[PDB]
Amino acid sequence: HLTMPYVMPGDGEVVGVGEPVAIRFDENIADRGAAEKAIKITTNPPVEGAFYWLNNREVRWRPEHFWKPGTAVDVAVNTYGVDLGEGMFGEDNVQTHFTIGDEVIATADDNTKILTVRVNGEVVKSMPTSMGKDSTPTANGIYIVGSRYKHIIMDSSTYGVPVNSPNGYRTDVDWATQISYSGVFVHSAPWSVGAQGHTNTSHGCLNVSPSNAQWFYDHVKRGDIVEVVNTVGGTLPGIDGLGDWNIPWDQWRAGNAK
Repeated sequence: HLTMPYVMPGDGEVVGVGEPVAIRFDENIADRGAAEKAIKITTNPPVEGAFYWLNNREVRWRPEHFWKPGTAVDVAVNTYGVDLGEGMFGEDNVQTHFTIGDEVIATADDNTKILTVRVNGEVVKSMPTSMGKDSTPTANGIYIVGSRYKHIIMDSSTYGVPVNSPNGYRTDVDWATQISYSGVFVHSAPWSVGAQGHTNTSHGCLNVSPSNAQWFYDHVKRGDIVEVVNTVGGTLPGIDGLGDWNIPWDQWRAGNAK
């Protein structure tokens, strides 16, 4: 009858200007209202924010606009003794403190096939890219940078596409930075260096050169932003997991506490 909340980002972490507060419970939350009420978020400098639920176990909090660099955020999840619906109570209280680093926004424009990385508004890298081919396009929208891996395999069956099927793959990649839960990454793609900056050839991933992918791995952090524009795809869903900013503020603010 007890649920434990888990908070992200981590205590003491430095994250980019797109990082939402995430509170995930290990059980379904029958009373979203009570859960929201038990969560106290303080910012310095102070900024307005609001809760939106991604699913029945995880709520997000963010401002209307990207964080200001240098902002300190304090999260207190006070669920001990709170009925979070239908006799489910907090196992414990949780606190986290984190801070916002530099503004890092990397824009991938399908018209130019360049991923340009801007730090506090200035261009620091211009990276030729090859994005999703027309039949398997990269969605447009604002993606929040998640985890990074020096080497992993991306396997399409994770996303319900069989490896043996036309859009299927089971691909070893170096220097992979995850930017959607739907399985978009920025990663090293020696195999598309010819096409980078010219033609889209991937299943959705942002292919860049090995040196550029390594740079991105080394310099871009959780919470930084990749914005994709002008592709033939749709828009990354607001409830992707890293797609929070694609929900307009009016709708986000209104919430879904129901």
